[PDB]
Amino acid sequence: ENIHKHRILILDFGSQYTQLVARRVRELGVYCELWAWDVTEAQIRDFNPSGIILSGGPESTTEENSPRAPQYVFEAGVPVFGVCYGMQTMAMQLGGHVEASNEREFGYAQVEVVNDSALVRGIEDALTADGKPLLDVWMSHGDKVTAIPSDFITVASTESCPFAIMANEEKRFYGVQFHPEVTHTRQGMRMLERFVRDICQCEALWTPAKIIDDAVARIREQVGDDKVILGLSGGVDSSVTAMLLHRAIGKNLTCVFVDNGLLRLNEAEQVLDMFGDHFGLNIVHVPAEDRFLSALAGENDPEAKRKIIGRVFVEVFDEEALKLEDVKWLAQGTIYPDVIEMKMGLVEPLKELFKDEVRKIGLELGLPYDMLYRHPFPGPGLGVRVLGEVKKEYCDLLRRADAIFIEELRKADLYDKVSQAFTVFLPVRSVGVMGDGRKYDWVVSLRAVETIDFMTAHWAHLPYDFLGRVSNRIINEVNGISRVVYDISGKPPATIEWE
Amino acid sequence: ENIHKHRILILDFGSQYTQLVARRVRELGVYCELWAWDVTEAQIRDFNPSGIILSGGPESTTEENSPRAPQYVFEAGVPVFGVCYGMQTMAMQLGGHVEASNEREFGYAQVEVVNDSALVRGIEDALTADGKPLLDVWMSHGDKVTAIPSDFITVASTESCPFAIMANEEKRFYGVQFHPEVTHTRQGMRMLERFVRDICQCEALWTPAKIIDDAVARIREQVGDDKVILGLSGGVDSSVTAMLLHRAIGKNLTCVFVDNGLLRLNEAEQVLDMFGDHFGLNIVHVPAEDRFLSALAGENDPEAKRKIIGRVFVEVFDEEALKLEDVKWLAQGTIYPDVIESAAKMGLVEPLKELFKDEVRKIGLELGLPYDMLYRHPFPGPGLGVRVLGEVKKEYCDLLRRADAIFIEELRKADLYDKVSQAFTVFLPVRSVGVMGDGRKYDWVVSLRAVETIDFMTAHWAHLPYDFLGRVSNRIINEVNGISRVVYDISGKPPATIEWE
Amino acid sequence: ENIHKHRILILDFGSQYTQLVARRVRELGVYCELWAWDVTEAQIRDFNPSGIILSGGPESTTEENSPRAPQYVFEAGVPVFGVCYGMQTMAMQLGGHVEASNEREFGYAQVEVVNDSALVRGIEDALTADGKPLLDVWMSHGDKVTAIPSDFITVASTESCPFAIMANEEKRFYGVQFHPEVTHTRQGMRMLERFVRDICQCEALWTPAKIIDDAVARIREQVGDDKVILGLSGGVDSSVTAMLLHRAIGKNLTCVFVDNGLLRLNEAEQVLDMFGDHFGLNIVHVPAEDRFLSALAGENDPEAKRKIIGRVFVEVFDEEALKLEDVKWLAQGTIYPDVIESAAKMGLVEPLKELFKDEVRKIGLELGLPYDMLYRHPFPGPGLGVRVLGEVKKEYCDLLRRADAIFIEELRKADLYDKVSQAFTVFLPVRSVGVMGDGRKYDWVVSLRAVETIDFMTAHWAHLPYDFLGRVSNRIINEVNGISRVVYDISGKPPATIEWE
Amino acid sequence: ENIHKHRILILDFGSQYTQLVARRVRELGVYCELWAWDVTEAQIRDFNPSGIILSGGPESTTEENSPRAPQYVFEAGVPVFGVCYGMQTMAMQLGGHVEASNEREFGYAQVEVVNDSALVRGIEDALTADGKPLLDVWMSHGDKVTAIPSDFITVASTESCPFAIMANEEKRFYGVQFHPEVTHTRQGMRMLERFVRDICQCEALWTPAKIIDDAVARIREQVGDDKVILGLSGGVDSSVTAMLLHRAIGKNLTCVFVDNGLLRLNEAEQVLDMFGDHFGLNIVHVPAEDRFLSALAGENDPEAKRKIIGRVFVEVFDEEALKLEDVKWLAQGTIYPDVIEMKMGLVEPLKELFKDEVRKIGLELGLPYDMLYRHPFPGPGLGVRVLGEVKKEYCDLLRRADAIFIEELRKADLYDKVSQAFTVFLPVRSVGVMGDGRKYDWVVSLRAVETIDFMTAHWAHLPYDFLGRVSNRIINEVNGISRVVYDISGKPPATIEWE
Ligand SMILES: Nc1ncnc2c1ncn2[C@@H]1O[C@H](COP(=O)(O)O)[C@@H](O)[C@H]1O
Ligand SMILES: Nc1ncnc2c1ncn2[C@@H]1O[C@H](COP(=O)(O)O)[C@@H](O)[C@H]1O
Ligand SMILES: [Mg+2]
Ligand SMILES: [Mg+2]
Repeated sequence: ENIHKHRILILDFGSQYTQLVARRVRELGVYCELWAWDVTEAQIRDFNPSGIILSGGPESTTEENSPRAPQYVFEAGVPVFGVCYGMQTMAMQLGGHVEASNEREFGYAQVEVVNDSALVRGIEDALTADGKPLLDVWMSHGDKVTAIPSDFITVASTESCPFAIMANEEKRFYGVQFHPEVTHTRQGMRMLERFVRDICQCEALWTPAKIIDDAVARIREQVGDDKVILGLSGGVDSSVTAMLLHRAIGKNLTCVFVDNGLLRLNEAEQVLDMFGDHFGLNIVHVPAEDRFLSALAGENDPEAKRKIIGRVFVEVFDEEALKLEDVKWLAQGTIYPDVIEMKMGLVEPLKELFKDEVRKIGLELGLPYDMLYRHPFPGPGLGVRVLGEVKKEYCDLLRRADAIFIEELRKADLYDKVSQAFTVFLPVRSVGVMGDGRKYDWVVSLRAVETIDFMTAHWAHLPYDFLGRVSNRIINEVNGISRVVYDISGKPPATIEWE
Repeated sequence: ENIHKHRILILDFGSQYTQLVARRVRELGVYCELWAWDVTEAQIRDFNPSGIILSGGPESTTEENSPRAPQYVFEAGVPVFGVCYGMQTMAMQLGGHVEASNEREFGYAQVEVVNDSALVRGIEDALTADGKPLLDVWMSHGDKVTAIPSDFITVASTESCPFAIMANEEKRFYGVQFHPEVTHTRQGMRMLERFVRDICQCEALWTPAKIIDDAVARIREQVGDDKVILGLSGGVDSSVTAMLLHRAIGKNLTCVFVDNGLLRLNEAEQVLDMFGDHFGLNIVHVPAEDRFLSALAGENDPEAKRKIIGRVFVEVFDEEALKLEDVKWLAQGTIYPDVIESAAKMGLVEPLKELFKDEVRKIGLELGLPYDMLYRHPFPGPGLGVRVLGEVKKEYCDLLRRADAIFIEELRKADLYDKVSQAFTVFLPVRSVGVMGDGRKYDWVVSLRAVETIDFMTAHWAHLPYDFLGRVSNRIINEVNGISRVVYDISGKPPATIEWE
Repeated sequence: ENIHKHRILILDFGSQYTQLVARRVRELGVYCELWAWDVTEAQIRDFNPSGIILSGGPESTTEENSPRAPQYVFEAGVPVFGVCYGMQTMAMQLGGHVEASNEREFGYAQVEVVNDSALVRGIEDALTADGKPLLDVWMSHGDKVTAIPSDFITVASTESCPFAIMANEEKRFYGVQFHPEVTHTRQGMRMLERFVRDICQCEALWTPAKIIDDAVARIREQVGDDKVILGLSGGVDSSVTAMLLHRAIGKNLTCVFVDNGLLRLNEAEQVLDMFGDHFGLNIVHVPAEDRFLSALAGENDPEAKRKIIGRVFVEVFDEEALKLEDVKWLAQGTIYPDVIESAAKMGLVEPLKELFKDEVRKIGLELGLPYDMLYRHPFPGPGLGVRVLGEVKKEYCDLLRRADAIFIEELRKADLYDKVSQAFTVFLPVRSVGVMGDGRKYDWVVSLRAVETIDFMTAHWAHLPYDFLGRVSNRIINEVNGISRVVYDISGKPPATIEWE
Repeated sequence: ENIHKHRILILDFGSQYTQLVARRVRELGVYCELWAWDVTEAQIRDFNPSGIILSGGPESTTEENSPRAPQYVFEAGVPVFGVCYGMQTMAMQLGGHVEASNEREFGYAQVEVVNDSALVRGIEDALTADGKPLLDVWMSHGDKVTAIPSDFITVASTESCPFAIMANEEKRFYGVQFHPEVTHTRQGMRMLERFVRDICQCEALWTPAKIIDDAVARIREQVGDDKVILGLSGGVDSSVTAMLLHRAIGKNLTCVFVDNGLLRLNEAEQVLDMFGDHFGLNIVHVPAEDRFLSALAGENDPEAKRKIIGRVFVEVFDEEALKLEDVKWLAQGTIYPDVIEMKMGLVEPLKELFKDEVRKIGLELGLPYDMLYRHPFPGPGLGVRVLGEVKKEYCDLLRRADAIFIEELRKADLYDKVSQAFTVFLPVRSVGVMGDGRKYDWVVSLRAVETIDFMTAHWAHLPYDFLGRVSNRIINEVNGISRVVYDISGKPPATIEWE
């Protein structure tokens, strides 16, 4: 009945969708872990998985140096699901044949189900002209599975792929050549569920409410009646951590909030108000705007500024951490993605969770929706949003302008449309407004992206009229700003942030 | 395990969203019934609700004979949740005072939580300047509630609405002046869940899987070993009914499928093949195209065409029912909304009578049906009989099937199919200079029709992308021999109707 | 000054732009005529041109007995300007060479000027670092000119075309492989002007004002004091003819306006009131709606309908004519293109026989006619008779006549009228359901047709804005009792036509 | 022949359209001058106008000290034509009644001709249902004319404006409440032609060819055989001035071209090659890049930079003037709008001309179309386009980056779609090309506006496709640039240029 009882082991062969697969299983209410393919029978059997999923991977199975699944995987006695590369490698290691091809395929297709299988019985999206089941899927196949292991049957086929789905109903081995984890596969979720809950027989115990109970229980057994310290950044991870700890150990939790004077408009106030006033947490608020600024004085180098900011934060925190008596633990908002890729113990209650799961438990814990589902803010904050040397004047101008930008983005039902959106301050002067009495004022640049790939972002084609409303506002109401420009650079060639 | 044990009762005061409240509760996994507000205590006691919800309504509690909830509602000893008007009448009937108002608020607002309540505890959408809780809601208040009953407390307020949420935690009576059932209320579902699951303590047993098992058990007990007949139209309700009846009684089910020559391209083949060959259902196939067409020969009045098609259908179905022996029951795909509306030799088996259409589709999926068939835009009863203007002729019917097929194929490829409530083609018996190739001096015309239905009285013509429109237009004229021109319906509802006949 | 004195002769080799060449010369204020390439030295000598232009053409000089310019063209002693094929025939006839090739070219290019010429001197769109003038031109060449006559020089060149402009300055022979008559050649009008005004030494005497004075003179000379009759149709040619004659002979002119009941909203009265009340012309108004509709009753075929309307008009007009005494002349609004095309009891007066349509419009304005009437998109001769598909009934005419007025009013009200080539409404003889407020169920349908002409063979259905369309259909259905629905034609040309029938 | 014999006097009451009115009169082939309304009778008399036009103006005849046409205007014996406020003050001053209104009308309307007038006889755009004459006009109704002088007749009316056109055929006074100079008024031009040519009896002698002859004759009369010096900039006005002077005095003209180092890519070469070789002009080339940069070094204030550049140019030019023997005249390309807005005499051949007229005569004199119709280039060049300190290094990077921008615009057929288009150099750095490129390069901004009024310019909504294409070119091609941004600031609140 422990929520980790039934679990899925997912072996990563390098696909870009592997974390997506793991996240989907979590969404279905089943715990799972994601490991690299190069493991041992020892590890695997130590884990004791209810079922194993082999992901996709860019490499070719026809290669001599190409990755394979540990033979124990197929000997463990639990269902296995191969996705693309996982399906190819499954064929290889079991008797099938595969040969390479220069041109690869990746896109929507409709496959026809020609045989009954536990995995897809009753799951059909469309019908052929003669009433045969078709599944709309998101294909992905490089190598050519020319033959499958003798034990298997052909479950589904399509023009560009005769073995679109293969299965061994007795051994419970299934392989597909499309991605069920991508929404393009219309009934993909339903296929993953079929395997995880029906075939592997896992109950849906991994739900936000149960995750919270388990976390609280664990924090209690680890920390007992000891005191814990935690740095509150105002961000998502540390905020949810603060709530979990507050729930588990109450008055033994002390939080430290360092105000470096590099945060957004009203950010410091809202953080202390919500946490200290509304929730009643004990917060040590350090007003260090001066300490950070004086340490940044005359520094134009971005590498340098970041280092300075990071160093001074540790000095301030360590100082405070030393003023507290009987503190035996440091709490941290570490999340699973981080794990995947004085002398105080370390408490990390979010360690097994994906960002999306953290938002869900955050809500259940009573945190505001808007704070949890907002765009990320860098660690150095406005320290890198201000090009060159950082002065208070600039930061004050910047947060006012960025506030207006964000206000209008949410108001224009556009905030959820962009992956990230910020304002950069340009240390240059141009002809200004007739009210400020300033001939020349400072300049700012808006930056909205659409991170298509983890390494490839697109510059947001924000509506012209929208941009014009924004531009007018920032120049009119934010005294000290003459004009506004918009970043029309993608990644590549440019980077998302300027520094 | 009785999936109907925990149940919610929803009294309708006339709100446009009442059925929507009922569907959210079914989505949450709890059985519920929707009734008119004018009921008796005896009826409520019979139902024995685990909780009660008083919907919104266009009326005013200040009016002399305005609707009111039966008083037993507040004496049943179960939780009560009043939405908008249901909140206003709860105030009035328990000691509060409402004030009449002509100007009414209906739109997005942020209310500030100022007191604790089991209803909204832990639910926050944003923060005020001092970090106090805010909820993003879809407000709706006509008259001005000026005083809540003495035993209640203000849970949340707003500028124009002093008492946005009121509660009597001891009695478990809550009233909100906004609609949690609409998506504009960011955490509305969570609030409905708080009420149905936590406060009313209802288990969530009303799921697609258990609903099927329940339906089957009921079918087996009511029909036993009798033979049952069903008219298979290929539509959603009859298709799901067929699958449920099949699972329950197997071989004792006989489906009668009548091909009236007014269905779409390959529709009759797909139905016959999927049902008979794929699923193994016992189907009596009646090829009746000629019989329907002859009957429609020379009829121009659409009012008459409708009457004819319906008339010939009953004849045919009856003729077939008479050829079968020992058939004691007639199965029908009647759904809950048909019953609610009707509330406003052979016995009858109605397996879907308690379900809303979205639930029917969910169970259809579980039963193995194709997604595209279940989520297909509605198709009129007399089919293409009302899609072909005036006299229906086989020639016109086959041309229309061809053009319609292209129009739908393209909509799907373009990810536009689900962007419209309905989309079809109408055949116009008018001449347009023929296409060089077809060899005719003149060919026919078809009109594309696509709308976004706002409500059952308002629908807007879809602003489909010009390139898409030119692509379809081109394909139809070039591919369907016999059609030389394509037009697009730019008439909305009102003043025009969705269908042309 | 005789405005016909200095004139240009244009030989037509079959280009779609030949009339455009002629129109541009007219715009430069010089009289010109367009003849077939197959003429004699004798005919050319009688005309005595100050210059000669050889137009483009789809044929090939390499083919046996292909078109050639009369050799007198190159011996006349006047400048000659050959355009595309005309330049190729120039090269072939004077000692150059052309290689056949089916790989044609029709598009934008920049030619580089490598030598001085009276034709391009001081005319350039840009310069090259090299120091050479550049001309942005609309190229067009199929066959490949491999050699120019030994006495010619290469004036300009481009990658794909080494001899883009050739010339013999002494003889004043010039040839280009681009069309300067199309606006795509930025400096084209400028080149044509250098040739016409500077090289051929032709002063600009052919202007609207002077054309009017010349026409009036010629009319008074021909008709003298006789009486003239003219049928007023409401169109451009007869209207300008009317005003011209009114100015020439005043009271001696009698106009006959036959009211066939097939005109637009308020048209017949505007004609009568403007020409009668405002300009004071003698107008015999002949009511003939009933005569036309009776003769149109039961007629469905478009070709038949066209024949009927034309027949009845001749009948009505001739009857009214015999009723008149002393009339010895019938005035007609024949324009130059009618004559050009034709090239393949009482006298006839035709004051517009030398003018192109755009010249007729310019003189109309000078004569005081309304701009909108003159620059109006084309209206068919049989009018509504063909816009009302099927049998022409008065009820239908009056319905179309109203729906169209609104469509047009809205186009103009939205400054969209000038953005389309043609725009009109078609009456569909099919009914539709819907009019809620009226309580009326089945009414007629109309189709809106708006296109953008790209070429004589190709036209695009206009991408008119959605809200403009919604506005129009809304007004139409609501303001025209009898119309329940409005559709919009989304058929391009090809595969479809502009007019329906 | 005297092409100045017949001329129209135009009195400006402050409308943005007044200059457009003068231009229309020149287009019709008649000479005219634009003056401010506040002149005396002696001045008007000295001008001896053939006709007088009274323009619009934002004011209202109702305010006490409101602009009034000088009384003589109505007593000169020549026709008078009032437009909008010009009509209003005409009504007022001659006896009609007008009355203030808070709101003002500006849009399309149709006015019905109710009476015959020399101004509108034979001019009609549409017909009423009764076949009565209508004119489609661009209505601009400010105050309300509630009455007209006793000797005037209503010529046209509209519901919302009873006195759309008023006339006194006897005295030849006409007033309209719409703008004939705008194309929205269908036959507006024919109305102006009717006034200027028929009613005023003015011949159309003000033509490009006749103006050229008149100019050459005046230059010769003013200069004789004296030598003339002219600064050749490569811009439209100096180029047309040089060609005029070349035609008038040949070899006696020496053009001095100063390369200040703040010019565009290959501009210097282009000017010399074109005017020197192609047109055969005597050019004195002055390479002064180092003299300008040294004087610009260190300086960062734009007001200071423009001043330095102007100073050093006079220094360089004067030095050369002194080196030349027998130079008695300095020729300048001053044009009419400028006027409306060892020592030697001035020769200003283009002083009476508007910019569009200068262009038509330029084409006549053989200059290329694209150079005559190119967007304006600031006298300070890249000096005010390289923000802050100007370094050759920055100007060099900018030319390449701007060359690509204009190259792309011309191709996409967008160049003639905007009034101005340039690139600005921002002295701020950003992260550069990944892997093999530079880590920290500079940033540049694109700027493209569509001028709506002299003090009003909208930022061009350039296509997203185009903007992306350009950003890419500049970044990867221009070595030293890493980010391209687009100025989204209209005017107001911002200016067109940055310095
Ligand atoms: N302003 C701050 N005050 C206190 N702790 C902070 C602050 N900023 C960052 N931290 C801590 O640094 C951790 C990492 O932040 P991030 O850089 O967003 O991953 C947060 O989870 C906090 O525990
Ligand atoms: N309704 C009519 N009444 C009088 N004359 C007409 C009428 N329709 C056509 N005509 C005459 O026939 C000529 C042919 O014009 P259309 O057929 O419109 O090109 C017109 O210019 C008139 O001279
Ligand atoms: Mg005609
Ligand atoms: Mg200048």
